[PDB]
Amino acid sequence: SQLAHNLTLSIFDPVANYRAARIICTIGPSTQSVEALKGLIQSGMSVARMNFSHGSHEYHQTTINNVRQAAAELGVNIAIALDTKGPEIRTGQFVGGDAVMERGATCYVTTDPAFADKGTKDKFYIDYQNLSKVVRPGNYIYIDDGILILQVQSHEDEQTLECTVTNSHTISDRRGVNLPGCDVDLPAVSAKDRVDLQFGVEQGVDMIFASFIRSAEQVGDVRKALGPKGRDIMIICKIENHQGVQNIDSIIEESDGIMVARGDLGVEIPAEKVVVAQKILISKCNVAGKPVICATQMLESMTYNPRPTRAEVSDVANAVFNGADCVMLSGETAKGKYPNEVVQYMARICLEAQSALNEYVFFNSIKKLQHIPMSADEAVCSSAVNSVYETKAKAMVVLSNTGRSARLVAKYRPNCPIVCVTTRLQTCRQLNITQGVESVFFDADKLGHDEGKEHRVAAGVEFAKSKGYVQTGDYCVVIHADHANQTRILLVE
Amino acid sequence: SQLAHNLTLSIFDPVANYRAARIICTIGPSTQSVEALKGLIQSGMSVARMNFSHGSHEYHQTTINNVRQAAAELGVNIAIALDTKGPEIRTGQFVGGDAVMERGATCYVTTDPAFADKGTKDKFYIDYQNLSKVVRPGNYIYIDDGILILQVQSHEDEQTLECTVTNSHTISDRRGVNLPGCDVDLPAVSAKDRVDLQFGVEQGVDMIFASFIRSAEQVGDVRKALGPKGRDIMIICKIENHQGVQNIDSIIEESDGIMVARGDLGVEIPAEKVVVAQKILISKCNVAGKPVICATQMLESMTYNPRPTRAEVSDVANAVFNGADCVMLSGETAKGKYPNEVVQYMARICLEAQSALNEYVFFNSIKKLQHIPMSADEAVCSSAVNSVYETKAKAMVVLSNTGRSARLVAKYRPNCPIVCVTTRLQTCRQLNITQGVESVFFDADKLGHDEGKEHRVAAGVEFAKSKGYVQTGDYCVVIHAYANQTRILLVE
Amino acid sequence: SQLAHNLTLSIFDPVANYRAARIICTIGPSTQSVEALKGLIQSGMSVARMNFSHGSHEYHQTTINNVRQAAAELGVNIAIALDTKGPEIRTGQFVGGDAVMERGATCYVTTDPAFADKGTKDKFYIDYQNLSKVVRPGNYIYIDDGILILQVQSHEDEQTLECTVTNSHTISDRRGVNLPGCDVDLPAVSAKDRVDLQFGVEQGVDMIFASFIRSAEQVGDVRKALGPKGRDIMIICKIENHQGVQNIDSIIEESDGIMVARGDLGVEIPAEKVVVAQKILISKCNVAGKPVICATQMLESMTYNPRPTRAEVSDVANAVFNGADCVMLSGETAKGKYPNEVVQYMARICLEAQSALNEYVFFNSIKKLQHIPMSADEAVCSSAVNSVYETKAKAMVVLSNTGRSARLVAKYRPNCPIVCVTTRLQTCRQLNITQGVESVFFDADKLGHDEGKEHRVAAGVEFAKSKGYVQTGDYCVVIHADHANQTRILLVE
Amino acid sequence: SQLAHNLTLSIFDPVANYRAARIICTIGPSTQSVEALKGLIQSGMSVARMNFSHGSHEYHQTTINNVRQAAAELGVNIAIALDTKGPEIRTGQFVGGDAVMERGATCYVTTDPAFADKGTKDKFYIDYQNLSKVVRPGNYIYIDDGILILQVQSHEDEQTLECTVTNSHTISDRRGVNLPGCDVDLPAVSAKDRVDLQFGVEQGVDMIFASFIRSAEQVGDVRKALGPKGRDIMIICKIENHQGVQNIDSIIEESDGIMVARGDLGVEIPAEKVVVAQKILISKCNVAGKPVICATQMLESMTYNPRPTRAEVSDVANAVFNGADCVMLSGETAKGKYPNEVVQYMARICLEAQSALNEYVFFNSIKKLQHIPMSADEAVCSSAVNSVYETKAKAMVVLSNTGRSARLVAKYRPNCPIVCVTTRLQTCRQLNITQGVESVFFDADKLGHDEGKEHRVAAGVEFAKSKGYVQTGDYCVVIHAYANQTRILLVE
Ligand SMILES: [K+]
Ligand SMILES: [K+]
Ligand SMILES: [K+]
Ligand SMILES: [K+]
Ligand SMILES: [K+]
Ligand SMILES: [K+]
Ligand SMILES: [K+]
Ligand SMILES: [K+]
Repeated sequence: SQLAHNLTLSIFDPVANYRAARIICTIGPSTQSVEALKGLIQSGMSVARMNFSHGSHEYHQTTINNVRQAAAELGVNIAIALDTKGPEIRTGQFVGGDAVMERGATCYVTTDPAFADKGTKDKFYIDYQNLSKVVRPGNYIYIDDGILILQVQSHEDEQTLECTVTNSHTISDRRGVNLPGCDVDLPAVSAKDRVDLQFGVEQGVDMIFASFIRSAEQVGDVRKALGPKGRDIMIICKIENHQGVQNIDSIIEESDGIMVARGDLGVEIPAEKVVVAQKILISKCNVAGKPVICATQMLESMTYNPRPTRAEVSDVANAVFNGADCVMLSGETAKGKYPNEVVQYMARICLEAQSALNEYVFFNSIKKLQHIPMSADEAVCSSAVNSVYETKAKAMVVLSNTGRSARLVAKYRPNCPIVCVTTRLQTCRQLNITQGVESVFFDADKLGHDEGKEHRVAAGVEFAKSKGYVQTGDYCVVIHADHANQTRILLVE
Repeated sequence: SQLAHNLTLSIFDPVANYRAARIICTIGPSTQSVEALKGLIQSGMSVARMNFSHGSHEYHQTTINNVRQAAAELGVNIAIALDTKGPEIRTGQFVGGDAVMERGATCYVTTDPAFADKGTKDKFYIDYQNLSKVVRPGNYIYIDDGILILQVQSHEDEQTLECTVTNSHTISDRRGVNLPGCDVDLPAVSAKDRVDLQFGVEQGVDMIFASFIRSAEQVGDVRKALGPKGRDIMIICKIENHQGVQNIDSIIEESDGIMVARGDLGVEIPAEKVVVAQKILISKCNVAGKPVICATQMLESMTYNPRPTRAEVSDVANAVFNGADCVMLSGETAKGKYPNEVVQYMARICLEAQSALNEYVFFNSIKKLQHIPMSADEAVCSSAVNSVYETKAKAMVVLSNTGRSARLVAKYRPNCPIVCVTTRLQTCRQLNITQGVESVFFDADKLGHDEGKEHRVAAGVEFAKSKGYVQTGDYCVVIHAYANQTRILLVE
Repeated sequence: SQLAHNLTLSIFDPVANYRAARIICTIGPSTQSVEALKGLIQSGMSVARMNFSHGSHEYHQTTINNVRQAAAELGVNIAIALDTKGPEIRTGQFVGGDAVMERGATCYVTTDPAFADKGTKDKFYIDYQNLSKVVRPGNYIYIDDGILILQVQSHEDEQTLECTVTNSHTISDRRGVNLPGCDVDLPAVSAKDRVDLQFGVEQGVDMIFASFIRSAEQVGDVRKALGPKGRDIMIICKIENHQGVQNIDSIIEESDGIMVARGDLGVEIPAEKVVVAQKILISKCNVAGKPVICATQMLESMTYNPRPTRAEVSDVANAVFNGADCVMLSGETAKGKYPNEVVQYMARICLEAQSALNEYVFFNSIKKLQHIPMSADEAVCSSAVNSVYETKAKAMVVLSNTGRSARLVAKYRPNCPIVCVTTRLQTCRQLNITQGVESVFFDADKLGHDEGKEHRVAAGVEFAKSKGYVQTGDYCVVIHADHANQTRILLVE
Repeated sequence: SQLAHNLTLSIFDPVANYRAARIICTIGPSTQSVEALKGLIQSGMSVARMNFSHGSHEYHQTTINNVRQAAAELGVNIAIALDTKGPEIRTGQFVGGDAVMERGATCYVTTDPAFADKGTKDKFYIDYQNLSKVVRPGNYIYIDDGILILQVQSHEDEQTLECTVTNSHTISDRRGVNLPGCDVDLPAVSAKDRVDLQFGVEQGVDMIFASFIRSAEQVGDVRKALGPKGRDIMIICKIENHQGVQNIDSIIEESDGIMVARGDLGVEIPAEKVVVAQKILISKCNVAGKPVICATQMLESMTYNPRPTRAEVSDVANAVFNGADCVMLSGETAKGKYPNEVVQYMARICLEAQSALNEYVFFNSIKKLQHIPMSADEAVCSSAVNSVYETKAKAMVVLSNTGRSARLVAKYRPNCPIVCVTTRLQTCRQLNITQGVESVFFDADKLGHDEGKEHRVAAGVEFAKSKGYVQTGDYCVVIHAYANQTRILLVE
């Protein structure tokens, strides 16, 4: 019903007064300094992502410190996300450093570890010990970004596969491999992940972007690797292959949210199907009320060019129409030449998409899916958003200590900002991956526990006033739903 | 309610047994031969587009001839579209054939025809005589694809504008200019267009893609130039700038359909805003029941590379999700290295997208916008589509001689194939720009007037059976639509 | 959604141009002559009911002949209904002709046939041989219209019940008894019913109003008693006690329609619950697409008074709002003093109720109950009525030989007349108990089988024109659905 | 969607645990004593109606006193309604105390006051001075309950009408007349009404039933007569003729509620049309959120017989189905032989009807009629009722001091009891004419101002528990409604 809303739109009308989508930026050499991080924050960054595929603990500690210093100097709360290297399948070494794979040739891939430093075009090592059990004759094995496609012909022996080379390509040492028709059964967390997750907990990161999640039991393995001290850290599962996509329901249920990793998906799945897998995964997350991030190949050509291509811009806008909470930048900010400009243009595109998005379709689709009787929390949050639309209120205020009720209200997609007043700074940071929400910290130690809620309500309404969301005479819908509840339709003074 | 439908999808399920979206291909050096046109047709081309920006009438005649021969040998009907050159604003010549424009510098643009062969970085000619009346201080004037941006400071005299150069560039001879802040008031059709359009009428083209349409009155000018022998030829308006967007409602009402020229709109409008105008223009056409084409910058990187980028793939898929009837290839087929593969890949993307699209949302959205009381045609066609969803029928058969009622059924977006049985070959060709329809030609000379309609009905049901759309025991909804009639047929 | 339609109404606006509800009249001494029957027909009678509780075969043959003669002289098709006496429970005789039952007294009720002509206040016979098996201690036994209420205390023996007399009342010979908390298991058809049903078949009656229907198997017993020659006669089941009401779904499924006998129901059930049983039974019949008649105590005081009471008039109007196809008159026309006036006032009240009834609520409630996928017939009839509302058509034409598709269209309640063109006179008569339908007979023997349907369509449209329903420029929705189908939206010429 | 709800009902299921509809009883000789008033209260009376057509102020004073004592001894709050005499048209006296009017005969009706004590079948007085201006040839003039119908032929002179007698009747002294074709322009309130209304204010009545209301302006006259000390007293307009019906919308907007006087409307309007006006007037009030009473000819035959007729029972049930807040007894309780049994039986019929009524239809019908944007009160109350249906809550508790928000919640028709907690006894009494609400008095002197609201909330939840409406683990929706607040309470 976007369709009827399209007919009423004008591209010459003003954009909204708030941007709902959130921007995650990956930190690297273009962006790690305190000053650069301040430029990012002012450009629209809400979340700093550390890519633990590269870089030492000392290197990531510097990001951690610089982010916190940059956010304190600007007076804001910025989330810190640890993105794990994850389990990997790699080839071994080749003799002469290199190996020249010709089309039509026969080669032998083995998991015999004797071969890790003496592969040749004839026979080389792949380091995934279960390779033979997981693959069958006819299956494909991809190497080097999926560029070299070997096809499996037979089991030469219990550790070695006879392969055909289907296309020509020179491959150097230790390329990554994929297995598109194959259920890969590597552990959820490598030995390096286990050390790296323990470091995130010690340093108080807000969320883990957990690589290569294939099943619900693996989300529980990440959680157990975080330990009892990491219990409040959110686990965002990165969906990267057909197994993640097949098992998406049970993964969603166990996770705190989802990353749609379109570039990794596209190694094993046709790009046009990844487009559809994106729609599916975003809508399931919207229904679960959990944050979903659209990641990889976002404004990629703006890594070295001052503008993106028109198709890239349409890609970011459509992520927002699909329902994404968050859009993520990778090399565009980590190693690019226009980090501030790419964040600002991404914010711009998101704002323009939002101005055309009919939010009421989301609200009404999600509400129609609810079973009667609803539980109290789902009834209160849905009816508070419905009151926004019925009175044309201009803001909501949600008192939420853990963020749970702020996410439940954002799930129902009011067409106005949501201000979450919370007593925890970690909730302010974790809400940066939920669309349409801004957080206000209420220091209850100094200010009092505020049992009757009046002070936290007034702080929320003041914040909305100071941002111009509301003025004297507008309506503001207030809600509390503590996991006791209460809704109010407040006439702003 | 696309959202509820996304939840139940699996990308591992089979795709639909038909592709609804239609593919238009521009013919040029890579594709004009008879054998290359057969390749395009087999790859998924429904429409051959002739770009009259280039090529003589003899050249285009060879395209027309060769298309007809290719389609005849494959036993299919292919539409031929004549895409007009249109009005252009161009600069004149520079001295030395070049002009090095520099940031901060001052220059003078004049409409004094004295300067057409003798401009310089200092002062040159722009051939649009109304330049000064239409522009104002502050306005920008883009030249060379919008690369060179000049800002207008003042009227040096009644024909000359003093401009700042806002950024550097060299510009060679005769570049095209745009006026993003400006209501350009050039003629609808130029003398060359009138000449081309009459030639289109003589050669029997099925539709005009009319460039640079800015207002409703201008559609009438194209219709005039086509003359009384061109009255059955479709006019599709190309929307290429802000005036076209602003006046969209009155243009749609006069035209037979719309082309969204993303790349031309993008000269004066930010790219994120053109994404949104595309949504709007396509939805307005879906509601009007008129074809809409998404054109330019489709799978462009596939002109020279064997695969497009992932972002280009999503752009194609999202045109189909926005509601586009057609997607159009330009240089990918006119001059590219992989014309067959690009069309096959476009068809594959369209079919993947369609298999996710909830057609019921479009049907229900459009039905709710109908004014009660409805006129009989609207009532019959919308209720015939409603009957598809109520009975889970597996095809529709629509008897339509002019294709009018076939477009009317298609507008309501049934979730099954529509087979249109028509006695006019021109109708078979013109319905190639309507999504979701396949035409079956019923030869009324060779077979009779069939005024009981039975033979024509059997021919449509026989076509749907041969495609595997229906078998024994399926329902097929049959319609003829001022007399009309709907039957829900149990298939034998 | 009657509620929103009420707000728009004016009682000073004109009534509709057609009356949808149908009137059934019972024939007796006030009405049996040919001339009186003509007055009834002109007053609004569509169905002549013969009450076979009284009167000989010769007497009912006279009604049959006079009705047919009266309808032929007026050029119309009038249905003839045979209403069966049905099984009855009666007391025997008392000594001295009479017996004086006092409150507080003990009496004995026996099924010993020795006592049929020698009852006394002390002990008398009830002729239902299963009385003892069906009743238990605490149960009530009603006698004389329910006026004398005995309560069962114990089984004196296997054929005799010791009773308390709960209220005083003199009772004469052979009163009817009821058993309100009791499942009565008398046969569906008495020996007299069996002779009487055979007579209806020989004389070609159109429908049977089958008395005291308690279960689905009893509808099949009526059907079997009609025999193979009575297979096209409709069976309308009279619901008269709690068993009929409990088993109403399976009875509806087996019957051709329902009579709500409010006076008989009210002997054993509280009047306020009968009001609700009426709503229930009419709506189940509306959903089944089968005619339902609201019968007994309709304008009863107009039997001897020239006007009815205000509550009586509100009762007839509310039967029409509840959804009744038909309203029935009993003594008001059989033995009353104002037979023409009561029919005319009943037609008047029905017309006024209809003018306020929102038909679109019926259509939309019934359509929302349909399961997808619908069968073709249900899809065609529902979509033809929907087209009436979408185009504001002013009539429908349905070609129906058996009446089945005309009833299926009437079920969906268009807000315009329905003209059924049929090749059978018995269909014209049977459609007189379906609301909103008028029939036109098409004599296919003389006029041709009309394979392409054009002649039957034009006869239907001419009929609508001659009644003023449509004129040049209006829309008329035509439908055929033969148990092949076709719908057309015709511009009237 | 009452239809879908009928399909799932069984008359053998238990009835609801509360009765929503309210019963008003007219007090007279059968019922004025303290013990008889206790009987009515225990039988189901919520409102004592005083008919000021008869009885002196001393008489009515004894009704007021006795009602208060009866209610005090039973621990309940009962509303007291003052039903005004109103304007009347009457004939004058006849000679011999009688006048034998005969079919076809001619007679003269005059407003000449000379004839008030000396009329005859030939010429008599009608005391409405505007008779001649308001009537025209053809119009009918009813006299004696509409029994004697005269037709107006001509103006004999400016004060005298020549009439045909259209049917026979004798008519004794001082009968009342009606004018069905006629816009009667008598005063809103007579001098006697002004006197009665001031006495109502001094004695603290809760509401006025204002007779013969014909226009909005006339409601203001009643409000004037009540004066500034009577500003909190409800004015319920009695709609008794065609002008009242015609002007219904403007009367509702000025009044606090409506009484549908079926028997008075039936003097000039056919009975089948009064059935329909009743539907209309009740629906308009339900939408306005104002109480509506169905009055006259309710269970009339039960004045002298121990049971009513079946048609009377259905009339009572259908008033509740039409949406009536109240049903009203007149002579059945004022002078009848079975005042307790008639009220018990009315309550039983109302409870049977309610257990079949789909309350969701009313809620949804009224919600769909709301203009967006809604004002905050409307939004809170409709969403609080929505939350009842979404969570299957088993009671509502509404804190309301003036009863305004309690009437606003009741308007939306939740399918559970509403408990209103109020600090005003007058509010407890006035809510007796609103369906579905029970009031709990919170004594703010004896217990404090409770500005945290907690004690009042507990008192309402405690009341709902004591009635068996909620138990541990049920939900209760709590509302206060310009500050407001809704909580969905899990019951402890
Ligand atoms: K990583
Ligand atoms: K928006
Ligand atoms: K062109
Ligand atoms: K689809
Ligand atoms: K009978
Ligand atoms: K009506
Ligand atoms: K009175
Ligand atoms: K109920």
